[PDB]
Amino acid sequence: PIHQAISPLTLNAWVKVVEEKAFSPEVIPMFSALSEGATPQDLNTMLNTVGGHQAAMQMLKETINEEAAEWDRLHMREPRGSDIAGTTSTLQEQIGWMTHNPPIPVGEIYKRWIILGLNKIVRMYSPTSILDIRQGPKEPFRDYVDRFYKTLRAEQASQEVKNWMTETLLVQNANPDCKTILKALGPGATLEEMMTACQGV
Amino acid sequence: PIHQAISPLTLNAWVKVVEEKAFSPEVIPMFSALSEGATPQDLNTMLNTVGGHQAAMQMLKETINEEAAEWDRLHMREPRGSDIAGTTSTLQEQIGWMTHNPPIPVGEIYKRWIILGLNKIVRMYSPTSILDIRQGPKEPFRDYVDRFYKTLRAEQASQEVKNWMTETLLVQNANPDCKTILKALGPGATLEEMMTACQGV
Amino acid sequence: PIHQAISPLTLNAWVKVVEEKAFSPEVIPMFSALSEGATPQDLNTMLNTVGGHQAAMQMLKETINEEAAEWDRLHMREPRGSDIAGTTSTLQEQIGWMTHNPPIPVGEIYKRWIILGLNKIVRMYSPTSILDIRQGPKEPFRDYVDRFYKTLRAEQASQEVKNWMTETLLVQNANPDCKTILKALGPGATLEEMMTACQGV
Amino acid sequence: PIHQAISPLTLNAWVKVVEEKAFSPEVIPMFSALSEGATPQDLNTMLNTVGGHQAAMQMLKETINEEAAEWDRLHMREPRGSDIAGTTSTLQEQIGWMTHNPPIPVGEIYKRWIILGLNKIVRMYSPTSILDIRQGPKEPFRDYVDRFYKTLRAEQASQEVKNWMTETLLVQNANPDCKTILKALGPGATLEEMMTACQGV
Amino acid sequence: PIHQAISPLTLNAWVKVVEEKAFSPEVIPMFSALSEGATPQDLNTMLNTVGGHQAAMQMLKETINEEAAEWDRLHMREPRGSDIAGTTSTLQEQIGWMTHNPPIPVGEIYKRWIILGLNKIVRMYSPTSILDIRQGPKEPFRDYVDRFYKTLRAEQASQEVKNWMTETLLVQNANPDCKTILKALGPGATLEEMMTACQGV
Amino acid sequence: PIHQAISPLTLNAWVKVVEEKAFSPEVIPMFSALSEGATPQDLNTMLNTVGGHQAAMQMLKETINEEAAEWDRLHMREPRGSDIAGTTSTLQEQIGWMTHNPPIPVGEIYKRWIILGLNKIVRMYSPTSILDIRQGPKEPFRDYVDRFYKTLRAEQASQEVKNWMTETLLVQNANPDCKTILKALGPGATLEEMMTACQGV
Repeated sequence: PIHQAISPLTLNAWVKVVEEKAFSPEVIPMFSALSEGATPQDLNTMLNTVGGHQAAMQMLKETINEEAAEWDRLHMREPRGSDIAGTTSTLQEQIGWMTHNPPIPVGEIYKRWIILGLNKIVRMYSPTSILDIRQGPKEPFRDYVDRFYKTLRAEQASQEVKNWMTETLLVQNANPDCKTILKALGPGATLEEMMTACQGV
Repeated sequence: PIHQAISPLTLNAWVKVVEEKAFSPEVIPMFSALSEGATPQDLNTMLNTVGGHQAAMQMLKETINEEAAEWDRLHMREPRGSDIAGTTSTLQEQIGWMTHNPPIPVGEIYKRWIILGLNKIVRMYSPTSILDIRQGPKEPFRDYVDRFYKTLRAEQASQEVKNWMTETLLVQNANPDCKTILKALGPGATLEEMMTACQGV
Repeated sequence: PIHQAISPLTLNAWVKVVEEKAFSPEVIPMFSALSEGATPQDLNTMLNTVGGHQAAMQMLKETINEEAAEWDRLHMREPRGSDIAGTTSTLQEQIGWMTHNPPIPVGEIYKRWIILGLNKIVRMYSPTSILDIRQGPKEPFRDYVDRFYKTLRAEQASQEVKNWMTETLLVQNANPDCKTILKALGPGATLEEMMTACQGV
Repeated sequence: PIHQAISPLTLNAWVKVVEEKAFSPEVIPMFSALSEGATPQDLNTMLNTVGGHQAAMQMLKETINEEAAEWDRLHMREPRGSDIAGTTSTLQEQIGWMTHNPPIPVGEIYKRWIILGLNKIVRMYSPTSILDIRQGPKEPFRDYVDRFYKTLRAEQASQEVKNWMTETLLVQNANPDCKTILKALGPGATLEEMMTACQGV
Repeated sequence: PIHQAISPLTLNAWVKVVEEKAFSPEVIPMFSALSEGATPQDLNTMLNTVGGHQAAMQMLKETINEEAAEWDRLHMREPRGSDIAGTTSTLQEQIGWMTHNPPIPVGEIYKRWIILGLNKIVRMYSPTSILDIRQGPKEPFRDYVDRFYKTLRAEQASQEVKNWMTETLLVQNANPDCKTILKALGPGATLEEMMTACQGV
Repeated sequence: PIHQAISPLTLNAWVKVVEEKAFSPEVIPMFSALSEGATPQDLNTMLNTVGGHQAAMQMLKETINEEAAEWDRLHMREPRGSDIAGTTSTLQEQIGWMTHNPPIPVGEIYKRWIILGLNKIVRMYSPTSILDIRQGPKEPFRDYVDRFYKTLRAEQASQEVKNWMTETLLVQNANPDCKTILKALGPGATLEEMMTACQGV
């Protein structure tokens, strides 16, 4: 990235993460950490290298096409949608644009589109919905909380709904004894206080 | 590549990929990502190192000979076919040509020929044809789509035929229940909509 | 860190340590050794990458919110709490602040907050309390001391209480024979003297 | 090589290749790719490090002696055979010669001699001769071609004989059905055409 | 060390050595080879990272306290004991002292103290004393010598006592036949002569 | 070496080779390839790190003492034996001597002494003598030659004796059939000719 060719120690890491972690919600920060300040011709190389999950990678290409069309409708030379995707642009043109004054972050825009696509694909790949997660009969409370939040991390929503869900839904799905202990704890109890009060059981 | 010798951490990676991934359609982007801005005398070293699959590597040499003959018929000194292949050229001559003003991308041309050869060899190595891929009796729809597109990726064709194949052939090979659900969904349904509507079954 | 992107050889190491060592008390120095002189936008990348233990990572985010609120109440432009956390700041603004004269160590402050959060989370994750650790019937004294101190390392307290605990509590929980040998050794005996006197048994 | 000492990441790779791949015909390009622009005092270090196969490495030393004697008979100071082999020369003398104007490629000459020796040793290590390779009763044609060419790669001969062997001998050793299909295909059929016509069986 | 942060490829190596080799007498040279010209704030990071063996690492801290107290009693600004240990000093102060003219080797002093502590801890961790090592009934003489010297390496003593022990004690503990052969060899026999004379048995 | 500290990627390689390869005759070139242009204070670090084989490493120290005494008897300031060994010299003095004009290769001398010691130790560690190596009843001739030369490599002797041994002793120990075939081949037969004539059996 920003010129020098992308090192094989990065492509192998990206391929290995996608192969092993599947599309768990932690793939998105890994993608944004591996490719920093990269031209679109590097994200394309980073995306085509993924061996399996071609059906879920075409869906990411559909999303790229939609965003490119929206930018093209909205709008050196003018950067159009097919130029942001890096499929109708030369390496010299992109590097000159990224080093121009003022610079146009074509790579940054493509990275943002990929992040949107990855958010949507991971959202679909979530196994089950939050309302289906229920506390087990004999299960440590730390395990239950660390499963509930892992499920909630995949879904994305506005802070008002999520804040309501974390505060109230969590205490609703507990077993009778844990529900009584949470109720006895009372309102305004932070997560640490809830877990440390109910850690004995 | 562009002068410095190619690092062993790249030859080992290229050999290991070809040995393990065989000629799955993801080998082509890996080849184009490992060797960037490389002289033809580096692609030759990257090709001879492949241990097995010598029959499919001679076919890549036949394709190189055909393309070299076509360029020689079409046409410092003049770059002929035997000079593009790097077998009748000196390292000093190639480096001088690649640093000359204007530069002649002899390495780029050889890389393009190898990409054409790799496309043809992978096309032959595809196990079965698209029309043979049929949905199973009890099989998740995501699995079926991610097998159908993996098979379709190997074949290369014009966008008009492929667009027709992806839109219509996919809905033709489904089982009666999935075919009914797809038909009830109606025209203009994108891939994400099809999969999310039929994900319940 | 301090500009250049964080190498993947560091993110993989941090993820692997947290995955394997869990939250044993040695994670805190590992975290402070991996990220030196790093902008807050690097600690965020280092924290989001952790796959599991999301419940214990949200608690670290609650602690970050509390510390950010306290700083905001206490107080280029003024660095507020949401700016220290790196969620409402640009990379250019942070780098300029960290290279400004005089420099404001926003990254250092965030690192200190994370260290406080990590201390609290590890303190909670300690399996059992010191008073529950008792010497076994037939157990080497070195093993007993190296289990007692490992348990005591997780708990953090003022030096006066800890000095009292190490000097007196250690000799209180021994078996009758080891208690007699420690008493025969007498006051002012350092740890090495205690272990080398009682190493025979 | 060209001054800096040879990195251990190269000696380990060379030792591991020779240990694992034995003397398969792909060792020669690996040797020519690992040591580029290297002084003779580096090839000697790269040759002595090989643990096993000392009998086949002495034969490479016999070949070096023969070539050195021929050069000595044929012919700063004059580079003689014992000087090309690097056993009677100082590092300063070799580096000065390799940086002199005009430079004498003593390292290149030694590398060429080693390549000749390696060609001869691999030729001897070939398991069986081409005429012994016969198509099996029930064997895929791709497997047969990829075994026939692997055997033919070890033997080295003039292009006229090899071209005759590849065109005619290949179609002679086939089974009756494959021989009939090849004959029905007719003259001028390239390797790809032969394999794709007979791939069905 | 001497400014740049310590690479993770060194902390992992140090942790892995201490975890695997335990406190065998070869840990001391490994510690002195990993950290060269390092500030005290790097040795502290290298010491806290050790996961297990906390009891034997507190003893190393007791030794550090003793040496720091002795230096403080013995004695920019004056470097006191709590300043040598790096717990009451800033990174800027230490770097300035280590780059000052004349430079004060605070890091070197801390390294020497750690070496003294490591010598003492390894001395305690030695399994058995030299006088307990006896030659077996049917045991190769090379094995016996290579066990005797490994035990003697852990103990540290003045050269006069050790020279007496190596010359005389070694020949005292042999079996009757080996004792007769050693006696027949006579005085002034070096170790190589003893082993090569008695290697037949 | 020549100033910068020795990388841990070299110490680990040296320790791993000595641990695995034991003292096979290929350890000597590995030692001379790992440490090039190194000060004596680096060879000492490279020697002390070896975990096992302390008996055979003390013998290398005895040899160092003998060579140091001989140099001291034979003879900035004068480099004496205890100064060549690096045990009574400062790093500044050695670096200044190695960068002085004219430079004194104290490191080179120590390296040569270690090579002499390693030759002697490997010579002792050879399992059996050449005269004990006999051809088996049913054994491939290549295997026999590659065992005979491996044994002969450990022993070091003048070229006149070794040339006599390779030419005549090799043909003396063969079985009757191979002895007849070698005799029928006649005088002046090189190793390759002998092996290729007798390779059929």
